[PDB]
Amino acid sequence: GKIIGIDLGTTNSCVAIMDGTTPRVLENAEGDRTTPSIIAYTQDGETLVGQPAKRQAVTNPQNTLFAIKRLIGRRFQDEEVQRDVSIMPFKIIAADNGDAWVEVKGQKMAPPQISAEVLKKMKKTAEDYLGEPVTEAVITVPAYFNDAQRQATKDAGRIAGLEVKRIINEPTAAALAYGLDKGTGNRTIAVYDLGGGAFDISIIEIDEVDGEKTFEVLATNGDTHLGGEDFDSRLINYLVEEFKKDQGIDLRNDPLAMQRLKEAAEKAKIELSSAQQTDVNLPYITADATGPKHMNIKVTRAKLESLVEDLVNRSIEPLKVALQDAGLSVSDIDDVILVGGQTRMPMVQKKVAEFFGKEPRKDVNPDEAVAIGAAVQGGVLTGDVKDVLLLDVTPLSLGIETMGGVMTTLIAKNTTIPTKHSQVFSTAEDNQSAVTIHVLQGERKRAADNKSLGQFNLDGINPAPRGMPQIEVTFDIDADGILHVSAKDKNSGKEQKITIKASSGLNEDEIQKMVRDAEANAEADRKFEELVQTRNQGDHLLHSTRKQVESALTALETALKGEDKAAIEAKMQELAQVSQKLQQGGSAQQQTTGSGNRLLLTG
Ligand SMILES: Nc1ncnc2c1ncn2[C@@H]1O[C@H](COP(=O)(O)OP(=O)(O)OP(=O)(O)O)[C@@H](O)[C@H]1O
Ligand SMILES: [Mg+2]
Repeated sequence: GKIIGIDLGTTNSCVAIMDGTTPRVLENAEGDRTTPSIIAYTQDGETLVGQPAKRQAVTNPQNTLFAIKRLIGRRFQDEEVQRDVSIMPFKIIAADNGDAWVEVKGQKMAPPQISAEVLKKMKKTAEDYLGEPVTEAVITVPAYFNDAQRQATKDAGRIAGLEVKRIINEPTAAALAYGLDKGTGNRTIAVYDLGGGAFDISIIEIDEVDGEKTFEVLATNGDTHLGGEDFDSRLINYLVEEFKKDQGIDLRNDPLAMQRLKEAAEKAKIELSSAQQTDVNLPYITADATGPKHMNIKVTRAKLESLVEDLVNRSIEPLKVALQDAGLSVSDIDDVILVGGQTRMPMVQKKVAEFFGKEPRKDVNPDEAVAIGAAVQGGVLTGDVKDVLLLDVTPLSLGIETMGGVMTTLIAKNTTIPTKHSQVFSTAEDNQSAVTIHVLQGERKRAADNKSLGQFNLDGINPAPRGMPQIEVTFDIDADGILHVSAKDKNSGKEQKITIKASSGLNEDEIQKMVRDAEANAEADRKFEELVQTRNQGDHLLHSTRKQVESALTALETALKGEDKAAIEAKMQELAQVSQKLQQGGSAQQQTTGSGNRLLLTG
């Protein structure tokens, strides 16, 4: 069968499919190209999904679940979930394992069983159009999702009876929808995604060589707490302050009124993106001892812009960081893509256009670009789309320099991404206070034959003998392919870190050379590791005795570089007889000859 693309949003979901060569966004059973991400369980035992559920949320607040993406994959005691516990009108509870679950009519349900209801409708939407079963899907997630959030989204898919063939970040999906059928030429794009639940920004390179289009992320970030929800709650606060001032009542203590007020405020926000003024009209919004009370408040676009301007101006500073991290100026960005329903606000479009100096592209639909890109990825997996290349694996092994100029691999070539691997190293010399984490890319055993991706220092290590300190080095490649290298001194807690650009990378011409070069040199590289491993067990023991005095000692400095194992192993036996004939509050003594298997770092 077909592999469908689903944009699984906080607020809205969308299903798309490849129709031979062109993607088509599908209308649900109600004639809508998007479906609200809302699931409701009614008193008479039915499960409503989408617009039918949205329409009755205000009359059935306890049993209508929405914004489950804020909970899926999170622990119940996370502060973000606890803040969420108070404000949401449905019951959020701790599962037996501490996960954040929800409770409806006495049934405890996991967030993925709830999101699966939207996916069952998305699967059904596609099956009605195609006339055959659907079982495979590509589903999108925000770029800030961690490992657990990604697992939970896949889990939701399995419960909906869909096999989730691939997960791809939402900004990457948006670039794929735009990158089919693009006006030819290499372009740099900025994807500005402001949805109901979060802001995410990406800098994405779309290149073209021999008819094949490749997609590479140069930087990505955002703000996980700016979204259409936060625009609403600025308007909500204004209406509360205006009503308190006009009628002396604070609505915040009237749950029935606040549910009505949040929906009225959101529809007003939306309406003011198209009109210059609007009226919020809520009869019987509350009551006190003197009878019913009624709200009728005028909100102009100028007033609205005043309430939320601060949120938009704070979204600009994350773009500058993305440019710093991509090493680019605004002037190198050739196109801007607006994604997300909240970007339809004119102040947002104007404010973004002002930063980049160019008008955002008008042929990318902000509610649909992500789902279409998800459909594109599905078509690549079936082979139906061929001018698309997404690299989901490391092209080359990645590692660090360890004592003796050796490349030590932390993540092997062709490992599926995202992935994360750590290993603990130590210091190479007595009383060494710092180590230089030297990051390398390539297949050779000599560090000097590989590509340097960058380096950094970690300081503050206590004077101690070699091999006694513990330095944890972690390589993390995120799903969008960006490499984060960190180093941590485990006994003190100190940490230093770097991010490594794609530009400091190696190209396909160069990747194929590194692979061809290494196989031809397999025995020679093995020989270098062998004469290193012994060279360094030997300079192991003259550092150990120059410090012990405080002699063929200049003759073993010679016979370390003389590339022979038994040549150093003789200058071992030679100063092993120039030596064989003639406990306080700090580190510990030797007293025996054992050493440890932990690899060593220069610094
Ligand atoms: N016409 C509009 N003008 C301005 N804002 C709008 C408009 N239409 C939708 N919004 C706002 O956009 C938000 C929904 O955006 P969207 O449907 O793209 O979010 P989503 O993809 O579900 O969210 P997320 O990307 O975090 O998962 C809503 O909170 C809504 O208030
Ligand atoms: Mg979205």
